[PDB]
Amino acid sequence: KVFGRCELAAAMKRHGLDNYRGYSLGNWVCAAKFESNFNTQATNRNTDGSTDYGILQINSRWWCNDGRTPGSRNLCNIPCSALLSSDITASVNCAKKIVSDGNGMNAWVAWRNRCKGTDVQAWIRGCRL
Ligand code: NA
Repeated sequence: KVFGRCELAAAMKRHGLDNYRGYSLGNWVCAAKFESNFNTQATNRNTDGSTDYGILQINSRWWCNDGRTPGSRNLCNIPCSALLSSDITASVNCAKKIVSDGNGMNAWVAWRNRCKGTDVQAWIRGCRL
């Protein structure tokens, strides 16, 4: 599913990401834009052989099982394919664990390089929330 910007902002808000660990909703929308272009089916192989999955590009090195990432963890206890659903529940619940693990949203390289220190409130401008 390719979400609209405001559609994804509303779904992320419903699932409790607005100000989760102090990150405003615009941070999450900005992260999803530059990770996946708001596409739940987005997949991208990493150099280490792991893959990133879904609207927040969650990494099989640590968070999910994709059956092909050796000596990796599954800290969200999910098949990586659950992260490609039209329903972002699994991605949001796993993202909450990730952002709680000490580095906050720096875990998302596109957030650190493209969203951090910017006017992220622009990402929810116009949206009925
Ligand atoms: Na894994």
